[PDB]
Amino acid sequence: SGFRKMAFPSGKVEGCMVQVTCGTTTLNGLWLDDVVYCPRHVICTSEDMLNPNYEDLLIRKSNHNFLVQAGNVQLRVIGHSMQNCVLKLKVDTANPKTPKYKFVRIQPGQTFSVLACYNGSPSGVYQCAMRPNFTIKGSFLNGSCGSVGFNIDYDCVSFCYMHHMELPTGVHAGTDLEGNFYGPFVDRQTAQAAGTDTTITVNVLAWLYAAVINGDRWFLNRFTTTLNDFNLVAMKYNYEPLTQDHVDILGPLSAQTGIAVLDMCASLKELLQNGMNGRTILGSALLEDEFTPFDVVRQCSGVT
Amino acid sequence: SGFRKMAFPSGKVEGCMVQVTCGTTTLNGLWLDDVVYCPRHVICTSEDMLNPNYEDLLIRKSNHNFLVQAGNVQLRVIGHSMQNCVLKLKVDTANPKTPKYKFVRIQPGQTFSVLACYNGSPSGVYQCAMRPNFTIKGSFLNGSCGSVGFNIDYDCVSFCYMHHMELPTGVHAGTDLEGNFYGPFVDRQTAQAAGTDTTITVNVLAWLYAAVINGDRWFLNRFTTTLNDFNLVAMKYNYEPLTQDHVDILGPLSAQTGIAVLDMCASLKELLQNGMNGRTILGSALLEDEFTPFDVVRQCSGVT
Ligand SMILES: Cc1ccncc1-n1ccn(-c2cccc(Cl)c2)c1=O
Ligand SMILES: Cc1ccncc1-n1ccn(-c2cccc(Cl)c2)c1=O
Repeated sequence: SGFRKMAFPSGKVEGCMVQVTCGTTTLNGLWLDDVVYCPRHVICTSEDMLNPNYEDLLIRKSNHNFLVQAGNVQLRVIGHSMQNCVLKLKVDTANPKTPKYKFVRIQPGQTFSVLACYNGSPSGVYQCAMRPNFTIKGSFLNGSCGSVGFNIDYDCVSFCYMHHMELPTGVHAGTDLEGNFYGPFVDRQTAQAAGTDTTITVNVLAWLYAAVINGDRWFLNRFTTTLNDFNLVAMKYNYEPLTQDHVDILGPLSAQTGIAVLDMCASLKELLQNGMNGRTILGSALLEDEFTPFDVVRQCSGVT
Repeated sequence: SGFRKMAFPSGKVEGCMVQVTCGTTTLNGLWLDDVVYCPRHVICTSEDMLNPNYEDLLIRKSNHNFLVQAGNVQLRVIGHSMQNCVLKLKVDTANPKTPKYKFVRIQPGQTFSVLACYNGSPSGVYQCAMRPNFTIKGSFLNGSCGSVGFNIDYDCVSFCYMHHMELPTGVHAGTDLEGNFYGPFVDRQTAQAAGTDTTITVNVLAWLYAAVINGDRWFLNRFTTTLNDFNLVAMKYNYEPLTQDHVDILGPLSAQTGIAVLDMCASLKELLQNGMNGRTILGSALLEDEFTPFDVVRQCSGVT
């Protein structure tokens, strides 16, 4: 019993972190096999931050200008290339600690763990969701660029995020491991609209099922609703519209608890319309949307 | 910017986790040097759970009855001893992945990371506080016993907790690494009073400083208070009395923000008396007490 915002064990990712320095900028890199991946803005100086011409900036750099250090040992760079917003530095040594891994592009509403790093050294690990507007609400300071987000399925690490930027609003933006930004963002020091965010409805319902499993049940009521009626409420409260695909993904939780998905939607409708009345659910005084239905099943069943 | 409930990177601890089986019970062990530490209740069966005679139960076991497996490899047990509520199994091989470590007894109100494990395999990592009543509100299922809590200072892991029990109330209890329970608990399947808990005042103040540093400032007011006046409010709201020692530990945060500790106490007094009025602080709709002043400084300065 108990339900916590749990991150994946970070060990397999810690063994991939390196420091990358180019000129006067230092950030983190991810060393997998004989390639080090890092944000391309490592080649920038302050003057070329408002609108860097990355192609021109990279043309002034040679393999020997990319200083890559894995703890105390220096890696020899034998190639460099830019793919979208990431640099790929080919090194002469494959990382002996490379885990089984994949590069994935996650969907908005999905969750992942972040290993925050500075100077190639791990600082901490936390779980978060990719917002529907493709930003993340992380904890990142200057020097954290190149820190990565990931999920782990048994012995395989699926890398889904690399940190690049803090928007002027204090929220974070980054790319997949092929250097493609999530959302409309560009790697420039400019104000950029993130767009309307919404609450991840399917996740809030999953967390309400986690609450019932762990004994917080005060929010269960005598009511039911329909997808149409619930979606009118979701529209009013800036929640993502619930679809049959979301209802289907909540199937295992509905089967485990015996609470029909539309019945849980009626409880969520009442909490949206009436608030929590000074009460808490799983130690939270707001409706939590950073646990997917898969997260709830995993945590409630002890998957390792 | 951004503030998250961050856990320490778990890698150094993952390399110490082993599975321990005795008879029909399997739980986790911590392999440091040539010793494996695990909860002594691994030697129990269901019949002897209400009140086990651990001395008698252990007398029926020999070194060869303790099956210790580190991933796929079996460790040879050459000795066994019970120290308080923990068993120490001496093995013939020192763990090659033993980090620099210490065993510490943490104080109530201090925080630590937990690496939840099942069958010797890491499942997830989360940060929590040792409650003032010496319980933890964790996320643990059957099989998680032997999972440990720790802090990391550079390359040294300070192990402070080993999980033993879930009380009938769903909260958790465990020991230091010498097998001494935190709190009044005993390792028996019996209802046990945990005692009145309180909110960790110094931590809530630290988190309010973290909020101001990250831009959430709506709760700052034109008022001040005294330790005496604030403590009358803390008494009414079941908060720990604030002392000069707590004020002194908040010194760095008060210096960084320019907000006098008693001025922040006046903001906390107003939030206690008036509530949040439907607003949030660092994404929370309640007053958070799981960040120590040290945690706030570390996260706000990027310590690795
Ligand atoms: C200062 C900071 C804090 C947290 N995460 C990231 C940062 N951070 C460090 C550099 N950049 C940056 C901003 C815009 C464009 C480009 Cl190419 C880089 C940034 O946002
Ligand atoms: C079932 C469970 C779930 C989460 N954490 C722990 C457990 N859990 C597994 C065994 N015990 C136990 C209870 C009382 C006394 C003793 Cl010696 C052992 C327990 O509490």
